[PDB]
Amino acid sequence: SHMYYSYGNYEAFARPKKPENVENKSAYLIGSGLASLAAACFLIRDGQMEGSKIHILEELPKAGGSLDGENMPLKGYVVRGGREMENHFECLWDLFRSIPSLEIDNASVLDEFYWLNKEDPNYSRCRVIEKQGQRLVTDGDFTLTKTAIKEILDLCLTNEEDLDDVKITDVFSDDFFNSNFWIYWKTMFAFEPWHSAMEMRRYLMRFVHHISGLADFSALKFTKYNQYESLVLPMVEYLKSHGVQFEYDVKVEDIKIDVTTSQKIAREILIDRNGNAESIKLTINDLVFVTNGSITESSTYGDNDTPAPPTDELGGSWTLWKNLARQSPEFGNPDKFCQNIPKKSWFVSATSTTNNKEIIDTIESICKRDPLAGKTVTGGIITINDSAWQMSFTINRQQQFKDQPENEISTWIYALYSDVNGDYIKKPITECSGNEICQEWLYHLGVSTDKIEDLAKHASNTIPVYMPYITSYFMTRAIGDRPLVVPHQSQNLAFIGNFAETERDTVFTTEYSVRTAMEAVYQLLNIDRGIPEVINSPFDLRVLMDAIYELNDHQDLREITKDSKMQKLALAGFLKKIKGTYIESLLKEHKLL
Amino acid sequence: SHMYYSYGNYEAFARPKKPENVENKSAYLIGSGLASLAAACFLIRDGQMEGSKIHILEELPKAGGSLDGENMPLKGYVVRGGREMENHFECLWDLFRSIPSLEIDNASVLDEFYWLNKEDPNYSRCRVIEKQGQRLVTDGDFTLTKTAIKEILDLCLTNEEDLDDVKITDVFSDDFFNSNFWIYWKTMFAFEPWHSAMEMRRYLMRFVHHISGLADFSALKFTKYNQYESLVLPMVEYLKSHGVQFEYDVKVEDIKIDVTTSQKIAREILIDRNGNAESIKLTINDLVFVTNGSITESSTYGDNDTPAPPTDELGGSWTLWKNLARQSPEFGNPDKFCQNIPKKSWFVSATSTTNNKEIIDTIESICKRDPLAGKTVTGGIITINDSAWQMSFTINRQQQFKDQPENEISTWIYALYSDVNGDYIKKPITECSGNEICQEWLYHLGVSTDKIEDLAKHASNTIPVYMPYITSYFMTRAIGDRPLVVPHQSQNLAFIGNFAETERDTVFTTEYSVRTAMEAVYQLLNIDRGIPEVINSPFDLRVLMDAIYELNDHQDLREITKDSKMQKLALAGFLKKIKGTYIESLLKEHKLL
Ligand SMILES: Cc1cc2nc3c(=O)[nH]c(=O)nc-3n(C[C@H](O)[C@H](O)[C@H](O)COP(=O)(O)OP(=O)(O)OC[C@H]3O[C@@H](n4cnc5c(N)ncnc54)[C@H](O)[C@@H]3O)c2cc1C
Ligand SMILES: Cc1cc2nc3c(=O)[nH]c(=O)nc-3n(C[C@H](O)[C@H](O)[C@H](O)COP(=O)(O)OP(=O)(O)OC[C@H]3O[C@@H](n4cnc5c(N)ncnc54)[C@H](O)[C@@H]3O)c2cc1C
Repeated sequence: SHMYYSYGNYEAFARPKKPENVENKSAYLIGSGLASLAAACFLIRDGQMEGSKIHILEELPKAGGSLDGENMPLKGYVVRGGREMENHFECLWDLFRSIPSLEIDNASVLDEFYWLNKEDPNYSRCRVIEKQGQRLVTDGDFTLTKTAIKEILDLCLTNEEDLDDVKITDVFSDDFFNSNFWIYWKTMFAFEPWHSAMEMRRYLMRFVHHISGLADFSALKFTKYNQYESLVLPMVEYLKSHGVQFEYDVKVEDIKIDVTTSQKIAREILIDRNGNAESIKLTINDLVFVTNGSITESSTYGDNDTPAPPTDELGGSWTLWKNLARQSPEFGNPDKFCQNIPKKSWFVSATSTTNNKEIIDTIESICKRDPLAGKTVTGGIITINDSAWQMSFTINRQQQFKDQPENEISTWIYALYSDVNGDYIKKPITECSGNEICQEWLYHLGVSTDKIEDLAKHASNTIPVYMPYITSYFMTRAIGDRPLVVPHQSQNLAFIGNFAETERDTVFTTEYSVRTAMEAVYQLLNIDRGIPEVINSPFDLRVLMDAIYELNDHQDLREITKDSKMQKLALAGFLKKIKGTYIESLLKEHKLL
Repeated sequence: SHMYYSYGNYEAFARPKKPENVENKSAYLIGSGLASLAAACFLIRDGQMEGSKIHILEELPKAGGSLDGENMPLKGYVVRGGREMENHFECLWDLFRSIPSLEIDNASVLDEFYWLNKEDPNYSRCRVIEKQGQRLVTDGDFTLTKTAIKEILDLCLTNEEDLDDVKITDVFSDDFFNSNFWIYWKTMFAFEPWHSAMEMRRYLMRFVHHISGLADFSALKFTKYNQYESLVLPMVEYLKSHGVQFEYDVKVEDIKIDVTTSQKIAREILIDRNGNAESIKLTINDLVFVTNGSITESSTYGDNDTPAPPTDELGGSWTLWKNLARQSPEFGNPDKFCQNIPKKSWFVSATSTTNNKEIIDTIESICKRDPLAGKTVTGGIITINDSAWQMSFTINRQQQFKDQPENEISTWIYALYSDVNGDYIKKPITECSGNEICQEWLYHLGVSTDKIEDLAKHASNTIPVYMPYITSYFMTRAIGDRPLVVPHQSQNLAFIGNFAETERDTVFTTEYSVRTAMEAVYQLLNIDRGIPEVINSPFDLRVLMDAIYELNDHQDLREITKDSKMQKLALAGFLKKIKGTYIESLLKEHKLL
């Protein structure tokens, strides 16, 4: 193609030559989420494109998209969701080592993040609770049977090309869905049983190097504040310092694209700049980066006394992608992702803010840390295993908002099941006000029922959010439902974000938006530098040995095959062949012998 | 330990916090070769130690050590040797992305190197010649038998701990030593048959990712000029710009070190600053970095009419290490490396400089490129397979010296066998003047015998070098013959360079001197940043598949087991199990099916 994949320090530390003819080129980016902001950064840093020639078109009043986090007027503090990150976000760390921190002088976002997560390393002291505040007895074990582990491996051993439209329930049976592994997995990643087995396979291979840090979240890393303040604003400042044009309340309705037998060229961007319909006409030297689709599109907000009103509106993002899909099948199949979403699916998240000491003290007694100490609190989500909603909640380092009073915590809450009565509040989450969500949560923390209503109604402000498309990334798909980052024969059109198509990597991650942004800029501008591949961990023998050990809850190879002689016989035969060799040493080194 | 290994961009791009109490610390570095210069750079950049507190002590009049390259007065142009490098010199590229280029403004040594090797990618058009100038018929094939390949794998499958004092001839039989593979291997890496099987195993695993670029040198990368001008001088300028003290003609005779039951502390450096004997007394906050041993120590130089005089002098480097070994067995076993070196071993290298058109035209006719064009010429060494000396020669990009006339080439020549009469000059190389080495070389290029003596004597200036210890890295060794980079309980003493002990990596490489330098600085100062591991290629399934394909001269798995039914039966059984799975896809992707 117009790019190549690499790994290692040589390509990481190298600077690309200024790409050819970039002086006569411009860039239009549809949306101002993380993908578009990352594409613009690469355009500045590695494309050496003029800032004033880069135009970011956003339909909302501000930037960031799904990376939001704000004190919403007449409502309260809101996080549409948190962001778990990890060391092997290979592209995203390439980007943010070049973004100046807004807190620490002469340091980058990576530096401040790197130091913070060493000062205050993330881990969970309590991962799963049940029976109104009691820690799950087996918390920390995966409780996978040998049958469940085999299905996990059969899935990874399945070609991606054979998982078209296959569901997670099509490839796993009873034992797996009964495991603690599935509890940790489905909740930390927001998988539903009807979601894409293809994506879940991508996930099993993508984070295999962190399976030992799965139950305790010790592989997770977190920014200092919410992702708007810690990621979006550093990017915007950097971009603004280079003269990049930001255009808000501009809704891209369509892009007219010539798809001939030899070329795809974007010709005109049909926009609605606040009520009025206008156009931007393009040449071949005007590059268009489309964030196609969005999980946060058409979001509604409730308040402490009002449910967030459910909706099925196709907003601008999904109507744009549909209008583009009308012009070539190579531009993807939006309806696979925005249509026929089950009403059981996750729709609602809520931010519960309180300074009340009974609430805060109850959270301390479950998570074993002071929620107001300024460090890790829950270390990630706590899952209420036996909750009807399949609800989970987390308290990040407090306060997640620079402007927030230092005696308040904000708790983020979400529910995997949206069409089921709660256990204390006898309604589905979609039917619930802020305070009713809070009440159902407080009940599962063991708060005395005598106090739940008053603590929720009067000692807390809880803002709910209804997101019709929050599960849209994971909908069952076929190869081809997502456009290439640079479709075949495209001259000036790229698709970026978590609905574009690239190899191996996992969607529902910020890394995917930076990778697609990076690959699009590199291909359209023919930048002469490698793109870091998705980390090679599933091909690494040492990581595969570790995974066998971890998946079998820390049993060596003799314990594993202990009670099946057909496999035990082969082990003895295997050990005869490898005794006194380097394979026996590696296996011992990774606790398999 | 006081360090950890990592890989990936997160650790690569991160900056370490200023280490604790570094303000009250100093550094003494014994030698000014690449290791010491690299240790000082890391001390400046990542240790944030004051430059004026860093003291580099060198016995020679200038810096660089084995990285030399100069117009030696009354002699001629000399390169003690070239430097093949590769992309996965993980530590060295970490270092040199921080070293400013002396040619390109606002660019680093890595940048200029990275760009140059893309502008002018290295490859050989002619790797092995014989019969006075004819290309080897099988050049490009490895001509390994299945028996030779099995021995290669049995070696890698042997624990390092079981190769103590084992020779290369102890683990390989006839077929291997008859292969083209061994021709390429022994000459590009300067292995002798009596050298350490342990190191050769380390080499097989270390560069397994480049086995496809072995015969044509397409994996090699080269600096613009000789390594003194392109590597040493950029470092010195950087170091000097930070106030580092350089001390020349200072010979370190001994370091007094307290080795107690609980600590090793260096107390005093006994020096000879030009004739006079002096001392430097140390506290625990004075760090000492010892480059122990040297392959270039005690080098003698001839000229066009005089042999370089053979020697067996222990110079300052080997006497220093012996004096240190007298103080603890934990400081290594110098005699394994500087004593009992076979007289057949490589001792002599020579730089032949000429502007003569018959010589230059003859080289063009073998290497197929214009030697004076300013780009790649031989792409690496050309090996004269049927030469009694087992001689090889290379012409790098010309001119290798910024000051050299643009109508001259310099050819670097070396011989693996030092005690055998040449085929045209009937003497061992050690007995030969500059011009006699040149004459023997010219004969193997097909130069008409009528012209050889005059072209060598009068149309060329050839400077020979006698290096008693040039093969010293590869001498058979046991675990323990080399000190840890930071010996157990050392407080202020580290050993650096290619005679120190670290995991997996290969000596006779510049990467090893930067890695040992990096690890020593990081351990003694407790720098809070990862050290990049030796590249994980021998654990990568995809690289192991490629190696099977390449080692079997590009045969798939059916061709390989074609004529052994005991293995063919197992293949059929293997293929039954994996058909329609992702393993079958990977194998096809890597040409094994
Ligand atoms: C609740 C939640 C939790 C998450 N947790 C994690 C996590 O733990 N770890 C992780 O790695 N990732 C997480 N993510 C994912 C990450 O936040 C998203 O993947 C990422 O922000 C996607 O960014 P994007 O730029 O690709 O698109 P989006 O974030 O969806 O942004 C699209 C933007 O474009 C604008 N736009 C859309 N259509 C149009 C149009 N037609 N015209 C003009 N403008 C338009 C929108 O206004 C929006 O600003 C989470 C996301 C959510 C919602
Ligand atoms: C001919 C040749 C070809 C090579 N080719 C390659 C190649 O292709 N690729 C590759 O990666 N590497 C190659 N190398 C290796 C690389 O050049 C060396 O590994 C590297 O330079 C070692 O540096 P060092 O600092 O570890 O020690 P040295 O280079 O040996 O330097 C030691 C220095 O310390 C000084 N010193 C020694 N003892 C004392 C003392 N007692 N007191 C004071 N000062 C002292 C010496 O004067 C010298 O300057 C080659 C080396 C040679 C000789």
